[PDB]
Amino acid sequence: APPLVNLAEEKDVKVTVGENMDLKNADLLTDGDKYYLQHDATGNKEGNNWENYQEQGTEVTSTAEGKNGVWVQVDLGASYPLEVINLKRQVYDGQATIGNGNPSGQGKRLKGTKISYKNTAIVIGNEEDLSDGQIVYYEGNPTLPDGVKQPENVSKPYEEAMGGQWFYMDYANKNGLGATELGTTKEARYIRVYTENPKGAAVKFMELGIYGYENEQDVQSQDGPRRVIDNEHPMMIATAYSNDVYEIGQEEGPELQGSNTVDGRWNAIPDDLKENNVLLLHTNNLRQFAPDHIGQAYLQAFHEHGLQIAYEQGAPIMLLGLTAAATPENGGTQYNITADMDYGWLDLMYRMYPNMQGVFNTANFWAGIHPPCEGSAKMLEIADRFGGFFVWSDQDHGSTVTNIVSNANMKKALEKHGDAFYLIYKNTSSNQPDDLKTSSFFQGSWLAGYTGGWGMLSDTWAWDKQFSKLWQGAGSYNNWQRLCGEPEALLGMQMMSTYLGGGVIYTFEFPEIVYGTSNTNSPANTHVLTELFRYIVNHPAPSKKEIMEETKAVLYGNVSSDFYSGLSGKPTGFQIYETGRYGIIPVIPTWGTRAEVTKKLIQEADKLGVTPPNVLDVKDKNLSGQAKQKYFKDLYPIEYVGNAFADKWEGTWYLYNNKVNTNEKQHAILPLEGEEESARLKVEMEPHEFMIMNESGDGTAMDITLNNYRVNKDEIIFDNKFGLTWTGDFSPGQTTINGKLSVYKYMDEYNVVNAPEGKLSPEDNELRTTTFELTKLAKEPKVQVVKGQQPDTDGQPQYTEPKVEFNEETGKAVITIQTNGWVDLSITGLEFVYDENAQKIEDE
Ligand SMILES: CC(=O)N[C@@H]1[C@@H](O)[C@H](O[C@@H]2O[C@H](CO)[C@H](O)[C@H](O[C@H]3O[C@H](CO)[C@H](O)[C@H](O)[C@H]3NC(C)=O)[C@H]2O[C@@H]2O[C@@H](C)[C@@H](O)[C@@H](O)[C@@H]2O)[C@@H](CO)O[C@H]1O
Ligand SMILES: CC(=O)N[C@@H]1[C@@H](O)[C@H](O[C@@H]2O[C@H](CO)[C@H](O)[C@H](O[C@H]3O[C@H](CO)[C@H](O)[C@H](O)[C@H]3NC(C)=O)[C@H]2O[C@@H]2O[C@@H](C)[C@@H](O)[C@@H](O)[C@@H]2O)[C@@H](CO)O[C@H]1O
Ligand SMILES: [Ca+2]
Ligand SMILES: [Mg+2]
Repeated sequence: APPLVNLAEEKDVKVTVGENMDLKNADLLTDGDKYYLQHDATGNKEGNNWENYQEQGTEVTSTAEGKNGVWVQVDLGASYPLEVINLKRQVYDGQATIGNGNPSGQGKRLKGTKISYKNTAIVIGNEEDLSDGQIVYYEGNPTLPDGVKQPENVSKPYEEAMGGQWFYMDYANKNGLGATELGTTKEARYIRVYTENPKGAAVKFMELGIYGYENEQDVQSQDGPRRVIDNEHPMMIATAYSNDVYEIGQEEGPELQGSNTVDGRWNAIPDDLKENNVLLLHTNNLRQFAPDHIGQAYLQAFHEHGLQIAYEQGAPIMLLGLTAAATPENGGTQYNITADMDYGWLDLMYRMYPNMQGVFNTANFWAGIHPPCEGSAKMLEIADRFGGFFVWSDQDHGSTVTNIVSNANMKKALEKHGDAFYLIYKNTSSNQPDDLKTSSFFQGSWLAGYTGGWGMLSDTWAWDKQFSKLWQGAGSYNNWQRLCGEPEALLGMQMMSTYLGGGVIYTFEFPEIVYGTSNTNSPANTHVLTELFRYIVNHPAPSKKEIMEETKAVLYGNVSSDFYSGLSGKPTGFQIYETGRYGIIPVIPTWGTRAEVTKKLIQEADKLGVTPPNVLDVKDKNLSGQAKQKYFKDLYPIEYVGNAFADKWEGTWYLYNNKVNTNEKQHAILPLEGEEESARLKVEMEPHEFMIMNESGDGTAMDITLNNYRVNKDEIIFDNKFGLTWTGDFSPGQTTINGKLSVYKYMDEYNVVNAPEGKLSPEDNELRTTTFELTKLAKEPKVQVVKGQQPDTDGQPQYTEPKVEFNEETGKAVITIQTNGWVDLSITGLEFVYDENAQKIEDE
């Protein structure tokens, strides 16, 4: 029970009207129903047809000749601090037709004649006759109570809307229509609404919501940001997709994909990671294509129910604000019930639910550009007003940011609210090599100060575009099979590369694979995401200052996808690098001209007390095919030798094998700390492995964490040994397509961490070799397993004990270990001696 309530619903209200007015169905004014849906139990269809919009409400009819104006008054029974009023009257003159929307033949929109009421006013006070009345809203010339002055500024009529109209307690803020700071209240017992129907003596009041507090003590206040998102406070987002089943009034919380629940997903998060996690409520295909009355009812009911369950658990929430250009803005689609968003309702969710933090936008521009920018500009302002945030997820082929800023309203909203705005990549279209350019754009936007930060959405749909079985191409498998195919450790490699670039947001799909089903944690979540995210929570990423200090070159403009080849790495579609030598290579998109972006970057650098990096156009002669390698190699000295990825950040080495689906060993030769500069570690790894190494500093010891967790899908998914149905079709009496049910069944029965009787432990028992060669040493060093991933219930080990071989002649120690999972090693008793033959750390 949060402190802001609908007092009109909560209290035993009394409804009255004036002299020469008749009142019918007073109870409907405060019943919490704006839509009067009748077929919730059958998906809001009568047979195969969406239910018609039937407007019910409190009818007030003037019986005075020559005076069609009426009023209705609610007595809350006592005085309460009021913050928001929601007024809805009959929207349509006659009936709405369920008409064609966008796309044609699929999307439904109401069409008909909307009413523009006139002589509307809202007056509140503590006297039953409102002799002490305070004007909340005033349009036209309705006669106010004796003692109440006319306002100097009077409003003009508006068109009645599906969600009603929203009023606040500051008459100076757009004549009462302007959203106030949290906790802006006026005390009142009595709320009177004047209205004249342009046609006739009767007004139908569908709903009057009166939001306020039990007492002054409960009144809320804006107390800085709801969340900090930065290197010291990173954020993991998990998508909570509706399973597309919901009935207004249901007692149980909204069902999510894969038998998950909002509270169940929250309680699955390890306690020490909960403060760095959020849940994203996603309407998915819930009431997809529905006309306005059904779409808005379900968008609100689904999100409110989720928010309430999250509030009880202390779980912070983001809502999906916009996908597939499904916005109420002119030209929007109805691909999602986000098409029925009421900005006044979104404002109310921030006031009502202190755990409401953010809005998410993804995958719009395929379906339209300007309408989703118009919507995003409004929702970014709302989020920032309440100290919340806005996350935009997309891959940038070159036009994504340019499109965002091509919209005048979105450009202006970013100028004012940019610190609450975050861009994260989205590698779904892994076959288009824009992964590395997107990271550059999003890092550059943050670095120059256009945005609050950047991060990642790694999507296992990326596997589907290229690969199936381990080491193999996509072949002719069903896409739902290929979705299950991605190596778990590869998600950690992506998380490590985003971390090293000062990324602060981490998200993964498909959620039922990467996070889990049935309110359990998946193998990916248990053995990779929670393990590395804990590291990232406890070891801050580079700050903006730390990235700016280490950045020698910032690029401007539409960088070529393949620019990264010969520098940081060939774009794979999987958001990983061949080397950390050059970092991400920030590229500022066309937020402004090159000169404008340069002034912005210099001001940002100056605020941080750092030398501004040089800004080069992507077309600069230094950045040509033939010149870029010498140019970058001269700016950034080599830190290690080899074809594996390595980067040294804050005295720690970060490595991985960078082969996505080719079985090749790679190595990194690292110059080691301590008095003996000739000291070397050669690490050699097979694919799907990342490593964190932290030297004692004096040359005697090092700690190494490696993680190469990988489940084998070849037999259970691709050979389909359990005969799952992998198709995009529905079976009779199912609301979910067979391929998706097959993903859930795989995660529920065949791929279970700590598998109970009758379920299968993960196929993760085939081990792979890591070797460490240390030169040149006086004697054999000591290696031990400080801690290692333990068996599943099948009792099979995830690692073997490390073996050490020391050649006393060459002074080379070789440490060998076999793993599938994580191990923490400690190497001690190192005595390095001068090695005239040590690998030189220099370019070829
Ligand atoms: C032109 C183009 O291709 N546009 C891109 C879309 O195709 C992307 O949509 C996703 O496509 C997936 C296949 O690659 C898949 O169909 C997915 O829907 C299915 O999976 C999601 C989870 O990822 C949900 O479980 C859905 O319910 C499920 N569909 C069904 C019918 O069961 C698509 O993604 C969803 O739809 C888009 C529009 C967004 O709302 C996403 O957040 C959804 O998850 C799209 C996503 O990256 O990118 C476009 O550019
Ligand atoms: C008595 C007898 O012959 N024992 C058998 C073992 O030798 C088998 O182990 C595999 O042997 C292969 C050579 O004959 C090979 O070394 C293989 O490891 C290599 O391939 C795996 C494939 O994933 C990994 O890539 C390893 O990293 C790679 N090794 C190197 C040095 O690059 C061996 O399999 C591994 O080692 C065994 C002991 C187990 O730990 C497996 O989980 C590992 O994959 C063994 C399996 O075929 O069968 C015995 O009967
Ligand atoms: Ca195992
Ligand atoms: Mg009602």
